[PDB]
Amino acid sequence: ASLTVKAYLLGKEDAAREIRRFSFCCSPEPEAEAEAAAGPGPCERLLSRVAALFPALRPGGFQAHYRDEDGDLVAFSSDEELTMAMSYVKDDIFRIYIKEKKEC
Amino acid sequence: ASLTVKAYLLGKEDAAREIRRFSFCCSPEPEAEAEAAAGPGPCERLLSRVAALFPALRPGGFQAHYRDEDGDLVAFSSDEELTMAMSYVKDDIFRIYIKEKKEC
Amino acid sequence: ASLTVKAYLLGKEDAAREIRRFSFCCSPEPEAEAEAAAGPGPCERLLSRVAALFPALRPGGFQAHYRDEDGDLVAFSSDEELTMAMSYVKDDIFRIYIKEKKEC
Amino acid sequence: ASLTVKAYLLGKEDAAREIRRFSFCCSPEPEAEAEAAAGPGPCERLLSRVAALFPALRPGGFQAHYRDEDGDLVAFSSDEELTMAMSYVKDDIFRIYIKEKKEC
Amino acid sequence: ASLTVKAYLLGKEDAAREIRRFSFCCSPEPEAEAEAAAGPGPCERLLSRVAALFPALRPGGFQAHYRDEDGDLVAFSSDEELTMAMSYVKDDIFRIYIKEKKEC
Amino acid sequence: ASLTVKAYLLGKEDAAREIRRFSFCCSPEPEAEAEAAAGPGPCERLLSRVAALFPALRPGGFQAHYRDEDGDLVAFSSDEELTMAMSYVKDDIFRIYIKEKKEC
Amino acid sequence: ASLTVKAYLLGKEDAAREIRRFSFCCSPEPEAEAEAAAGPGPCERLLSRVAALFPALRPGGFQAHYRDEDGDLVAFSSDEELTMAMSYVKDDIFRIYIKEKKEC
Amino acid sequence: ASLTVKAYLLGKEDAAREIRRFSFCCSPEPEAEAEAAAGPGPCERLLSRVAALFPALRPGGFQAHYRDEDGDLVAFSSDEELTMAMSYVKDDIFRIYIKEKKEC
Repeated sequence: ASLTVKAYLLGKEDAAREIRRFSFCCSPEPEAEAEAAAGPGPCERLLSRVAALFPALRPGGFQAHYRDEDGDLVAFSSDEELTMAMSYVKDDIFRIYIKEKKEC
Repeated sequence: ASLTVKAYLLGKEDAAREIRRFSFCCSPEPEAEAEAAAGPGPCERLLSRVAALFPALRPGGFQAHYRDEDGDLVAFSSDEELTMAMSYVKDDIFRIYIKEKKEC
Repeated sequence: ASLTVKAYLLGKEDAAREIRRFSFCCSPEPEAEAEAAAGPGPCERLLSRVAALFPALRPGGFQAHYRDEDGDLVAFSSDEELTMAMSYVKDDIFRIYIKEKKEC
Repeated sequence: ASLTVKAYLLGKEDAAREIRRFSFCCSPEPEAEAEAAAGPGPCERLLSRVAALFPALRPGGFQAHYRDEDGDLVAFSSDEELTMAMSYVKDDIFRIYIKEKKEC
Repeated sequence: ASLTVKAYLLGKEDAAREIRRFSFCCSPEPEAEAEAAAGPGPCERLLSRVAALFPALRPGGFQAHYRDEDGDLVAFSSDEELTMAMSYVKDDIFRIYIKEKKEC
Repeated sequence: ASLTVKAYLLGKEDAAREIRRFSFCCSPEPEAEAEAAAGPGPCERLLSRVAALFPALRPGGFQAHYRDEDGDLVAFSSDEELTMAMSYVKDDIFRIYIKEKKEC
Repeated sequence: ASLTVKAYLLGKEDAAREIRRFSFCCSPEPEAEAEAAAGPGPCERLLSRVAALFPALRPGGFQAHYRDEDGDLVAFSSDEELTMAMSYVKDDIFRIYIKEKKEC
Repeated sequence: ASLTVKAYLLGKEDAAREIRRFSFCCSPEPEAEAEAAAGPGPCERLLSRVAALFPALRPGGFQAHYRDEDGDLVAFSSDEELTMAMSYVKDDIFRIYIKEKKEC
């Protein structure tokens, strides 16, 4: 399941500041034997890869979102919630919206 | 009865600060034999799950609401009152409005 | 006679602080034999149920009101006066206005 | 694989200020023995050549982009991302869009 | 079940031309023995009474409506559909909207 | 599965001429023994009921539609296609759009 | 591979006259043993299903198209050409455009 | 060298009547040993494949063209002239223009 993720980085008034467009492999998985318990999570591997590409942000300091049917930026941080996020993929493009974690 | 709950977290002037959108299983219930008296309540399981998702709040310190026909944020804390709250579900989306418990 | 009571709790400048919206069963009554003299009163059962729902008030320390045709908050504490209060029900919603009993 | 790169240098309101049009040799490679580990990268050789031609910019201080199917200026800085950039070549012209790195 | 019917007679651009406000006795019924099969229908008695009051219309030549939650003038002509019309009564006022049957 | 069908009857420029709003029982079914092969179809029972309510149309001479995500009036006449029509129900309201079968 | 086909039927000035929206199973295939040579073709099964749904056309008398990147209605009739047609699927919707075979 | 050929079939006033868009393998060639003298020619294989796809024409009765820099439909029938035709390929699309051979 080759899945393209188009990571929007949002700015001041929720206008996009930098777009990245990488590829992601959620349903694919490594070798079918346990070298660990079971890897990282599918949302933990996503946020580890969004943090690796953008130079403008550091890992652990950003909140990834998506747009639902109402147009609202629904956040996601879990991997049982990333599966609800990915039911909104249009063609193969999973558009996420990155916002940084400021003061309050 | 798969039931989607869209938890709005309200801010200063009752504007939404963070939206979460999980799923909830009120009318479904576990195995039909008593390992306890009867579980937690259907409102106790709801507020235990709203507190588990949001990192910005801690359990026991938030008041969940809903909008009635007048547009007012009617609160609910009981499970005989959650059944009156859930007669306002539109499609399958049960929109609740979370407010934190401050000083006075 | 299923009758919905929307209990407004008034605040500083008679602005509503918490709304509750329960259901009430005035004209319905229990089994048609005397286990007591005749229960509590229909206003005594109302004020016992308004005190049970709100955590912010304690029983015996609040004055329930209603709005008449002039817009004035007419109080009621009797059960021969609750019958005059309930001649202002609009659809099935009996809006009462709760005020607490302070110093003077 | 002779590949023409048409380097647009963008200005104030993303209008082109200077166009350069050089040639690039991504899939071609030098002698088939290791005088080093493996050269520079195919994106490192591209940005070293865009910086060599334009007198108006200095190396390390510009962000190269491309247009995707949505019309958005998707940036690229990696060489596993330059391979996704180059799947948008039209005839043999790989149009990149240069933007300088200002204050914030 | 005393039920007030406020019959709006609509005009050119669906503006009310004459309002009548009578009373109606749907759930009440005559003597509990069959002098006929079972009377007229509860919608047949309604349209026979709307035609009796208005001098501007003649029976069989008008279409009675109601407003649903969307604001649309939903028509009704059956008595299994009048029961769905009467689930929109607000206090005890059942507002119907009369339109005459013209050419096409 | 109580399911409300709001039958729009379209006019000249696809503007609604008469709206009907009945109820429909697709997934419910009669007694669990065969008095026939298996009844009519779930789309055959729907179009038999839309034709029964509207006086302005006669059975066999109308095409029922629905709106998909693109806003287009997708027609349906089969009962393996009515199941795809009914995946667009919003709350419990299944809005169909009736058009009559004219010359060409 | 569940694949939705949205069959536009074109009219006089290539404006759509009737839209159908069925589902298609190209890459899925029946039991893995030969009851025949190898079924019909994947384009022969498509045109047999488009002809089965539309009442306005008869099989063998219509030309199915698709839109390429230029906006042109490229026809297809082969099954080595249907595989080039299906590289333009957007989400899972394979929009074909039906035109009938008239005089000349 | 995968090469896409978009075969326009021209009509009365040189307006396109049917477009076909197949793929062609000019510079690729079969096994590197002589089962014949040397196959057909690269223009003979092209015109044998254009005649195989279009049902509206028969082989030997059509003239394939291309557009040069002046906008003129330059014909080609040789395979030392097809190599001059294919120096006008834009991305990988080799647009030819088919005209049938009528009376005079």
